Amino acid sequence: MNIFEMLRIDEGLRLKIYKDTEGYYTIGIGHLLGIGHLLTKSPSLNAAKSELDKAIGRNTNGVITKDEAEKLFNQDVDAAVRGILRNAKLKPVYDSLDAVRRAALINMVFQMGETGVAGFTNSLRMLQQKRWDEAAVNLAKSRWYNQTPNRAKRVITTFRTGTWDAYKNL
Repeated sequence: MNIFEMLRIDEGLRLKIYKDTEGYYTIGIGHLLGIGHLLTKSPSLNAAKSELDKAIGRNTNGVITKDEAEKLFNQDVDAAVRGILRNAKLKPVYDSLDAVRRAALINMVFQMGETGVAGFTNSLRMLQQKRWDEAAVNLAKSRWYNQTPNRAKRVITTFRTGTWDAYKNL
């Protein structure tokens, strides 16, 4: 399996462009549209679907497919990797983590941004030392584990086992 199925379950693949509440167009897996020349609002549905169209290469009026949504995640997935690598706190940890454990990380990043993750200081210090079990335990004494227990459990199982067990049937 991969990170894409992972996040799909952990957040969700929306197939139809929905103009966020605050002011913003998302689609697929939280892939917003409009990020450009450092200005975040698309200025409409119509540039919304065009930017979207271009990405893809077809005339979706604001509707793509799951595969379509996938060739964007991985694109955002790499995009993220690019921010961590610039981040002195996460990078050293991320370097050492094996693929599965990387995804696990990347996963918290999609959910709370590099600072949030960068806040789990010793939990981080643990995964770098490869004291899985403890990192785990440590990760669950957070508001996070509490804010969202289910998603938290999965990610932490993934971090602790480095295997994909948690998603075995979703």
